[PDB]
Amino acid sequence: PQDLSEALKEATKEVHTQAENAEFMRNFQKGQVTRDGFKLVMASLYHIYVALEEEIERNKESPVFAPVYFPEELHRKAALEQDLAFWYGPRWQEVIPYTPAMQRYVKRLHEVGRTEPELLVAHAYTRYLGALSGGQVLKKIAQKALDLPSSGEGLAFFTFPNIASATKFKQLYRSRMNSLEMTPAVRQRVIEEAKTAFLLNIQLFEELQELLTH
Ligand code: HEM
Repeated sequence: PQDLSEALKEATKEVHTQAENAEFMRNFQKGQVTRDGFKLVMASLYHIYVALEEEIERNKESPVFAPVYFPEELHRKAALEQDLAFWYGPRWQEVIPYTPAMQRYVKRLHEVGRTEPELLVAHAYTRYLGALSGGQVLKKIAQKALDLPSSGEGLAFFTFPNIASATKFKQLYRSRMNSLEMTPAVRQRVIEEAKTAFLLNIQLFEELQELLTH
């Protein structure tokens, strides 16, 4: 399509469904998520967002990313740190897993941020817009399956405190993406990078499912 935002949505519709169809995610949607499974997901998110946000900070002034730089509204690292301390305890940093599939994703994020910054928007799009769109759905399913105590911690990741209206912000974020100027060749690679992001997620889901079925 014309607008990059619409192009991305349309181009990733298929892989998004593939993600929804992933065995690990099928069970999650069926409400069959376990505490051990959720912990692995949260650990994965921590590594992914740490890498993504390190690269965003590196390229925040670049014309290829500046337009979609919203640190206060979107940063998730601090929220995940809070959540992991709850899920894995005070020594979470020493015990959280960092698996090969998580590493593959992190490696690509750093590769992009350091050598193909123009493609970082694809990763920011897939992570942030995804979390902002289906985050509520996924969160509701989680808490109603995890039967968490009432300790007031563990799911901060699912709440963006600095965004008053998700609908308003999503429109703003899409507008900024559409403001980005890139050659057709680059735009093609951004679209492809977005699909790659989903694929990295899917391979991660396959790995986590394998680790949990022993
Ligand atoms: C358990 C599986 C998942 C569910 C149930 C889910 C659910 C949703 C929902 C309800 C939407 C809103 C669609 C709309 O705006 O009308 C959405 C959008 C989106 N999701 Fe997911 N999602 C899942 C997994 C993922 C994954 C793995 C990623 C990231 C790799 C992701 C990335 C996105 C993106 C980028 C959008 C934004 C679409 C747009 O451009 O408007 N989702 N998701």
